[PDB]
Amino acid sequence: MTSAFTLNVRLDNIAVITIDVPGEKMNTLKAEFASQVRAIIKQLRENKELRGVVFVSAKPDNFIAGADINMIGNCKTAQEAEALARQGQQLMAEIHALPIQVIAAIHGACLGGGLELALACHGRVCTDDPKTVLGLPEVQLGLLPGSGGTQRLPRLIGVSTALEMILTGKQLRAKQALKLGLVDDVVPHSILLEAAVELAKKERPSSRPLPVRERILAGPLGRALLFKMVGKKTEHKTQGNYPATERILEVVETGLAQGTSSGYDAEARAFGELAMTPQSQALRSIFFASTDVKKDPGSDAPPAPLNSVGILGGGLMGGGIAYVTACKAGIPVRIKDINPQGINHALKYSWDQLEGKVRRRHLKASERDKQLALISGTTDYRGFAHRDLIIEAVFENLELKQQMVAEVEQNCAAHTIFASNTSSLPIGDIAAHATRPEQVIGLHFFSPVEKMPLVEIIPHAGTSAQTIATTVKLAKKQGKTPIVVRDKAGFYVNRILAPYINEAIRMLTQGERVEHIDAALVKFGFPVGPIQLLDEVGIDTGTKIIPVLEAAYGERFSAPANVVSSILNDDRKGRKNGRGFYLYGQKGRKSKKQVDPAIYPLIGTQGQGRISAPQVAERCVMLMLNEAVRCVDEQVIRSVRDGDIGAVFGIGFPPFLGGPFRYIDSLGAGEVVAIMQRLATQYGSRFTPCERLVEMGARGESFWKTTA
Repeated sequence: MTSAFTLNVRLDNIAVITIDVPGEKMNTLKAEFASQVRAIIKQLRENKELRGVVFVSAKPDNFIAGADINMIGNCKTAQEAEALARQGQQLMAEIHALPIQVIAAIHGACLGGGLELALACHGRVCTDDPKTVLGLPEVQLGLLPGSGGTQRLPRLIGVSTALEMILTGKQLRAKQALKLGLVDDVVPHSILLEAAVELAKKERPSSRPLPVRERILAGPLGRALLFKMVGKKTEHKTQGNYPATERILEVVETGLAQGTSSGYDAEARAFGELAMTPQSQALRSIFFASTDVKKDPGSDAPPAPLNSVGILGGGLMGGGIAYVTACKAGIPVRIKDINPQGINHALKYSWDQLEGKVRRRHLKASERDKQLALISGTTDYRGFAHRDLIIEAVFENLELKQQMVAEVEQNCAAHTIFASNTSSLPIGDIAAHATRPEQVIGLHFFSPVEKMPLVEIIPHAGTSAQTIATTVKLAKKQGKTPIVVRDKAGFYVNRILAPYINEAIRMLTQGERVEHIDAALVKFGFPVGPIQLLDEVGIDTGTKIIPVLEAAYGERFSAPANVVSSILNDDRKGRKNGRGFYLYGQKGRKSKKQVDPAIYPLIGTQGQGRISAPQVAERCVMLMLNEAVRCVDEQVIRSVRDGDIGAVFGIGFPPFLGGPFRYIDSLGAGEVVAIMQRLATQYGSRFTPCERLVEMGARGESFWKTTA
């Protein structure tokens, strides 16, 4: 077969290394390819007439996608993972040690070890295509750049700037990469190799200058003061829950302060030990699960046409649906709302979202105006007879929704899908009177629609397999991570979140402050405390599903007696209207979030606060974990893969734990049964271990079969 790295030497005394991996659509840079590069480098120093070498992708979508993460998953111990890093560090050193000039012609994604390969080169030229992105995202997997990225990057673009790329793993477009010095020049794709061979002719590359902000911190005092500043800023964000953050600041520091060989030793040591940490094994479990979600078509049936969609109901919710289907899926969308202000809000919604991109980022306002041509709003019935799918986002009333179904069935074509955004109404009842109920399905979004990547797809008993496959294809085009959940009350996300929210409110009635509860679960790993979470979504919004959950399952979803009615009777609906819990009237830009002291008189407070922060998070998490196991036992979710994905992306479950089921397997089934059996003794039967979990605890069952 044709090798992954093909070399042909031009007659102008430069060589071109073509990187075409026939296995996958992306150059995954497998560790097995080390001998393929080592056989080529010897042929480069075969003749001294050569003047340069060029790495080109020869693939349309990416340059090098990054190191194959299956290599790490098969490492049995940290010493094997340390060897993979050293073997990678050994190859990048020999490419950099060539007497001729090595230059990378980048087009498409250049991430992970792909950027470490470009950093090992002497010059770089990338394409201005929006697909061309540069970054080191090894830390989203609980690792760090293991092929010299922590050492070559600070030496090139700037130490403080390199920390931002390594700590966050963010991608850089060609514009930002040229200014920071990561790429020497950007060039249209038509003359990329032609521009790359020119840079190879030149004897020396530019002796790059350092930015003034980096020269300001130059010196022993400034370098030690930067790491202490960054160490405190990342400790606030990660809450100390990510070991890669602490090892990155270490490896980057010692490499600058010690010998070149030592920094590479510190890097490979940190890479191998991080590969064995449970945090990285959990973060890589999300990477595998997210990849499996994109591959999963939801159904084996071919998807229906998807050339035009319409949405029923305007407002901020409808505008968010219209935004993601036109600005991400590229499908023209039309909005129907009998209230004109709902149309104005939905249209002014997408305008505000793109004007932010016009402000100091993607810009191209001509494309912004060209993007808004796909959205349209009306209060009449014109422009809907040929819509391929309808997303209903109207008031949560059963009679109103099945009335919208009849409108779609007579005013649209015979094949159009009716996708309901319902959260408390079953899909089967919406399609009860539908002439074609096989085309009625649930498509649950979470507000804000742009910030929430997870969506729930709820087919009812009579939903056709073709309808399921078409709705998930639309969700992926809209940049959403979908899970297909059964038609039961609460679905999965909001169901496992209600006792989590109820217990945080319960401790508010028992004397615990708002700051102590939210800071406890933020320390546990959640991005935002439960009290602040109920406020960002809205008080009535996050609590309206409680009655339906109590009527279908029992008293475990029961909230404190009258505190939910007492807060909504005081016009406190959260950050929407700026009343309740945390007060939002502050004027400070970075003003510390302060709670409204009047929320405690409204709530029936009885106590003085005698519960530590780990107990606070334990009481909230154990009630969520119990609901998660009940969903996978009742087949509400299709598998634990969807359950972990649904919680990490839906309710912000801490990613370093890998999801609720990875967390239970981390602690052990029988171990969490004893924990909840103890909480049930001193708090109430709502903490009773669920019926499925005691079976797993009595045996040696785990949620994910291959154990570790």
